[PDB]
Amino acid sequence: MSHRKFSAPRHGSMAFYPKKRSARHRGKVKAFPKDDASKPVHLTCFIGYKAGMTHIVREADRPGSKINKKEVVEAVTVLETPPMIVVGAVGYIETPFGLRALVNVWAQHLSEECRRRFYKNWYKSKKKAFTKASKKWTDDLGKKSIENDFRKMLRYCKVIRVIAHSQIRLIKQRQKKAHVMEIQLNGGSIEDKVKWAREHLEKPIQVSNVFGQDEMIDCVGVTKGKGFKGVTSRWHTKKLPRKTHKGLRKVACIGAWHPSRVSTTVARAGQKGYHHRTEINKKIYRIGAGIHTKDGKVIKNNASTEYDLTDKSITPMGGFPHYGEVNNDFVMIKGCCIGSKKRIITLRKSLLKHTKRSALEQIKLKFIDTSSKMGHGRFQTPADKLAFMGPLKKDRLKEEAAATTAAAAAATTT
RNA sequence: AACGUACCUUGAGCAUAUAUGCUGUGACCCGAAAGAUGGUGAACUAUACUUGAUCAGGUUGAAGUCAGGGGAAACCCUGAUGGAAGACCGAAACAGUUCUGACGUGCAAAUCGAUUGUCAGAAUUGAGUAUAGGGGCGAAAGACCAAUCGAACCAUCUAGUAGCUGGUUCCUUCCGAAGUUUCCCUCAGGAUAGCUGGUGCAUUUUAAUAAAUAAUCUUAUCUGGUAAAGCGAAU
RNA sequence: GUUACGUGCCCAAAUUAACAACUCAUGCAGAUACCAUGAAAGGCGUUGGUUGCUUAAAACAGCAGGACGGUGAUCAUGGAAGUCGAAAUCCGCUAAGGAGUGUGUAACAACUCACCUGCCGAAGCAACUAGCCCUUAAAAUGGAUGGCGCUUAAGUUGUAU
RNA sequence: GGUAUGCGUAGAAGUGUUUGGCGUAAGCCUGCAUGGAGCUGCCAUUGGUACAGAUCUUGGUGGAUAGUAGCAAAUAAUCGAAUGAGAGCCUUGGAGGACUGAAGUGGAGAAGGGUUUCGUGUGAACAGUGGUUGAUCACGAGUUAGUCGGUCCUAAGUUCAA
RNA sequence: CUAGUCGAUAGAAUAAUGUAGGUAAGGGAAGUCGGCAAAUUAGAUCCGUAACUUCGGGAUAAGGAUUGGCUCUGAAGAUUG
RNA sequence: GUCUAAUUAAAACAAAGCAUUGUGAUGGCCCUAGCGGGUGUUGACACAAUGUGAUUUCUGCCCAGUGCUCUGAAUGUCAAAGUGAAGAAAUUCAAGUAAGCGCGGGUCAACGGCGGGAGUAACUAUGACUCUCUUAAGGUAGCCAAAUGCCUCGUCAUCUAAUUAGUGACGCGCAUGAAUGGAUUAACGAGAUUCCUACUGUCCCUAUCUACUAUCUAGCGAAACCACAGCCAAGGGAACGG
RNA sequence: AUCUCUCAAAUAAUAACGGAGGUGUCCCAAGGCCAGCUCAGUGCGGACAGAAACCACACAUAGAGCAAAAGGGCAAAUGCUGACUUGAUCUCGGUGUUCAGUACACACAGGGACAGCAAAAGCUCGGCCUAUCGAUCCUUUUGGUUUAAAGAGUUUUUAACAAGAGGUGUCAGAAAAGUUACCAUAGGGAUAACUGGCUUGUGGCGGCCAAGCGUUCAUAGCGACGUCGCUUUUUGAUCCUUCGAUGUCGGCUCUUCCUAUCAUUGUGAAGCAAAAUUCACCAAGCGUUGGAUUGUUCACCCAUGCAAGGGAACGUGAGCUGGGUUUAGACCGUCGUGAGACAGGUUAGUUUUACCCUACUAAUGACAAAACGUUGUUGCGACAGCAUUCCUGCGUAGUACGAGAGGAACCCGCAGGUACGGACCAAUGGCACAAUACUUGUUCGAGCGAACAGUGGUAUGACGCUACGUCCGUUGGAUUAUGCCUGAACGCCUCUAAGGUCGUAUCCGUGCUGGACUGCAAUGAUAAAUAAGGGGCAAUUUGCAUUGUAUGGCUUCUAAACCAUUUA
RNA sequence: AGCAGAGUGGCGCAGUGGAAGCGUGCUGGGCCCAUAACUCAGAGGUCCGAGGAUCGAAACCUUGCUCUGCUACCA
RNA sequence: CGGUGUGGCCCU
Repeated sequence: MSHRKFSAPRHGSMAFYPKKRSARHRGKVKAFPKDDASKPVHLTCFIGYKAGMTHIVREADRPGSKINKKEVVEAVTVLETPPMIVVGAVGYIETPFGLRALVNVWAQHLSEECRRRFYKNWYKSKKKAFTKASKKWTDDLGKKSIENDFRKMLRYCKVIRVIAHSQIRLIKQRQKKAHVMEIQLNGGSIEDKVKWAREHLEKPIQVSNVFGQDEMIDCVGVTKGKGFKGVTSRWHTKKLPRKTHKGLRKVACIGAWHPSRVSTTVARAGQKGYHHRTEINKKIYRIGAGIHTKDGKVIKNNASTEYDLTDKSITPMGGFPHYGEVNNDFVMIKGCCIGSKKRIITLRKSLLKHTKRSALEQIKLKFIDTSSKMGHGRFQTPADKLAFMGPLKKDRLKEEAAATTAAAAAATTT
């Protein structure tokens, strides 16, 4: 009569949770797969934006399952991302109190749309950074500054990370400012990274050398937030019965009598969502590269794989809702990328040692549903729309007056 | 000459001032449920009376009457016409049920909002008039009698009593207890001795510039059945 | 100026120009009377003992030889013949071989013990008694020698100054 | 009541005090600053005599808040013009949206109110917000009868000639 | 419509919980003290009506069908015959 | 139809009906400090006082205890005045001696009552029976684990996937019962007690949307309450601290 | 009130609703006192003669009697018997134990008298001593032959003094029946129901020795007869705190901790073949349910489960609920004559305030402080939290194994699934752009609307938001339980005596979420104006002025060593 | 826990210190054509157990055993 | 004019 009498779950796993609105809007990488050699000598992570979910058809190559050699429709998430710019390289050393940051010099030519993370009122600004520090590539520079410090990366340093832009200007968004992110090189024999990084300043980096077909990846970013929701939903605690003046929808018993306190674990009224989140080992499906300028028009293999062969793009008709003009190159990953609309989402490499079968299975995909989401799928492409539907008293049928006036245009000159 | 005496055995009281108590009225202080003598109000409400007044539209067909039809008579038989009953569902009139929902420092010293019952009579009601504080009145609950009802309401005899609780106001110096026996319709209190404090007063070669005492051991002398024993004594 | 509790340190005073031994703890080893704990019963855990034996005619441990017949006389036939269990009952043999020690051996047997001697040659062994540790000994908020802590002690004991 | 040829508008009582001091202590003495008319010391007496308290009486005043609680029922107000020191109102008048629905938030009667009805004029409390108008004040007027009605008659009943 | 009112502190603002008005795919009392808040039913015509009855009921039993708008015919009267 | 107005609307109340009870006027019931009033503008088919409760259907036995009246045959009590005797007298007794209570009946639709013991049937079990005990007379006709049976979560079918319940029937019934009223009851309930039919966010389990609040801002602006007061553990304590 | 025996620790005194009891009487002899004469028993006896009578004789230290309870005394008595008599008398005052050294009462020694027995001396002022009992007011006798009646007689009455008696057993003395669930008050923890608290007969709870059982076999598992021990869930105990109020029983929601462990991980035991199951050590990490009646904890079902364990601040009413219970209505059965109780049954009933301060979820943040600025961006982790879970099938195979029957769902791999956990929305489910189409009622004269019915009702309905859908949820390092490793003091062995190792959902760490609220790291910018200033470079070149430190020139120092795994 | 108590012939009861009391059964005969009824006759008692006191106890006393009554709390 | 019940089952 005084001990629970039906033991049960609790709700809301107290590990994650002092559950506050995060200390960072960026994607804090939190860690990297440690220091491995004969491994991805190149980068550890990448900078991605979120722009919707687009419905992939495929099948797997399982052992004797119940869908084995039988085709399915599993959801995908587009974490679109343009290439980035590397402009500096930070070295590190080791204390018994932590991993102290020692040396980085930035490259001499920052991007103007990445010269904004340092200011805050840029319309008011006189645009005076980097004035002083960038002219350190104009002096003697090596006997005093750079090869001194590069030797300090050579002699002293062990863990080198490099810094990275996010070329936001190639996605038309209402944000219009960069996102500086650290990225760690992960080879061995540190001077090979110094030879790597000193040639990788002021150069672009696209996802091709960073990622490929059928890799695992981790979606470290912010979540969509909510705001101050309640007590009944904010950890999924049940309804008290109907009769409750003082609440159909609150949590009853907060402590016992003794001791004379209130713990932090009790179901409390506390801010919902907008935490930091990451779940790990999300599986890549498709990488593509579809802007322009290869021979002529390029947009192909995005709306298609080799069983539909119809080009248009991974764009919907009228684009992803609240997000959607995928101009750039992009990746295609799995069920629920985290974070709301238009986000900033970081993606570091995986950490487990996969003996699970359902990580390594290489398969193509079969069909990308290129429909809207602002409606429902009744067609596929607006190019295909004139196959079913014929004349339409609109631009389909208004253009016959634009034809007789074009016929009157030759009658105008003659 | 035996014994009782508040008795004289050469006198000591009064007159007041002071201080401490004990006692009698306001009896250190305020305090209670109630008892009394007088007047008081039916202006909600119990309630009869008088005289006024109002309470929509709707379904169910009571006697009585009405020919058609059967049959020997008694007459049985559908059809209507007829609008009666403390009859029904419902509205302003009223009531107040379940939600135990809305405020519970209200809209309020009892109301609002959903819901539910009667609704042509034991009905509903404006005015006039009766009924009175240990009684009026009560289709009966000790309901109601002016926000009070197992006795109101307002001034007194009323600073009514309390073994029962609260507070019982300036400083230092000196001294420093009780919680026990008895008695008592006492067992939460009082008297009673006990302890304490005060007031001096008589005096020691134990009081004034011992050969006399009162308290602890000795010395000596009586005093008890508890340990320890004791069952090869009683019981 | 100096004392009836106590000095590693918060704590004022010794980690004493005072030591002899004590006690190893794997989930509270213990720590200053009342006082805020621990019993019944063990220990090839240790350290002190009392009483028994036995050994230099060399013991223990340790590896060598024998181990039955008179007699299957006999008790026991689910076997008794040495042997589930035996009334009995000696001896012969011999340094040492017993109507017998034997694996829930039903017969004969097989068979090693006891025993004596080889072998090694200074201590060994039986119960007994009682210091600490040791098992005992299980509570709900997480925290108690009073905390920090200690271990040829700051510890449980007798004590010097 | 006796007393000190007692100080007192050339500042007497209390009130403050970072002036100074006496007692073991209660308490005084003292300097300055208010203040404006009366006061204390010795010794005899003495009364309704000193307060932290009484769920103490009365009168200010806190924190919470002096800006939190909450002013959430009755469909719901709106631009433009005034005027005004200043207008979401009310204060109007111009539009024009919706309510009250004739068992009304409409027009006039009873009991009770008692000058509220009306014009004129307005500053502050009054109208749990404002305020130029108000059921507040200021200041003026305002209710006409033979027929409307009290008046007569009597009803239950006041017990009301001796 | 007729009469009269905007009089209930205001411009703003999409948090909980509460305050009242709701719908929610499956099953449908398991829920909880309990079928209580809440849902279906609701008007009228046409049938169709069970046991028990004091033969007045129970009776709206239950159990059902039917029900717009628009275009028409059929019927129920009065005066002068 | 009525009531607890402000927590009890119902199983309390209220009937209609039915059997009683006093009274023929000098009256019965009754207010009355006293004089005169109410019942009563009246008169047993009227008044007064009751217990019940439509009706349908039957009113079980008992007058001991007290309540009660009596056309009540009454030496056993019994008061003053008044009458007798003694006594100088206050006083002492005598003869007396009415109503009451006791005494004699009548009565329960007046309160309230309405037992156990052994034995006993060609199995057992029983008890149709037989004996005895004792009372004012022994619970009768019907009901029932009833709204009322401690033992209780009774014993038995059924409703149920599985039911301390609700129905049925069974009677040793702690303490069932005939107007302190018994047993059936048709019509209605803001009545309780359970299983179907319909059913729906009651729930499995929350999903969301509109109405004004908070909230935030401009005016407005208080109240209870408060030793000063706020970081917990273990130990002490007046024994669950700040 | 009152009496004894102890309780009482050797004077006395004395406790509780401690133990054993007793008393409200009884006796003209059971009194007073002289006289004779000794019983309890038991032996041998004796017509009828035993347990039977009555006589006789011995032993008779009291083993009896003494009115009564129990103690004490008691031997030519204090008993048996006998004689004879009223001292169970009048009187005066003191003294004993009750204690205040009171009163009553009861005993005791006198002085005086009058006697009574005995020859005398003596003995006697009631029972052999510890009980065998009462104060005023009056009523009332007995009384001197007594005074008073207030002017004086006489006579009767009352009145008084003195001894008793009628009487007060709640025993120092009122005359005395009930209940209030309509109840109103002074108060009390001096005194309970509830919550805590020490205690544990009660019960859950283990230990030990083995009488036996277990076919044999005491000890696999068991363990009787008896032996001794912890917990606080109840069950009483007790009265320590709150009576000027601690809102007291259940379920719901909900954090938590707890081992005496149900089942899951790692073993070991067996009468452990296997399957199955039992024992026992370590182990709190997730798990321990959906329902019928009841108001429940338990109880008992039905079912899932390859499987359903106990417990904590009476957890919790400013979170509810109010079904019981513990007010006011109301019926019933008995018990009381009744108003009226019923740890028995029915039904009906207001369940209140938070804005205070910490506590806690989320919200922003300052002067200052500091190996220093105003302000960036990008970093590090001390630090605190810590969550994934267990089943299932198919292989493994009818294989091993087992005589077979049965059966390793063995190790692992594969597929899946449960619960929570973290999230998103493409599709599908929900809710509605109250946008739009059909639409009733009324006004807008008629034709558009959605004009208004506080959202008219209806159907579809995109953004979102959401669950019923979706995608996900992991790896390092020690080391208990344990097996072994080598090895002696203990010549042998031997898992320890020190030593190297195999190992768990446990615990620690990565892994994931907040971060000395404002700790920390490098790193960017560094001003108005460029007339004039501002700000650095400055630790400085340049004086005045101040602090600090070696204070008598030095109570300075110096920042360069003692392995480079590890040892009395 | 006081207390109302009771326990007697096979069974039922009556019995207040001098007795073993009544009735029904049970037992025998007569009566009967045979069984019942009828008639005569006989038989039937640690008086619940252990004690108390005494001239004697079923009764008087308390004490235990059996058994109702009868309401009360809560090692 | 007083009372008076009962007779195990089957035998040309």
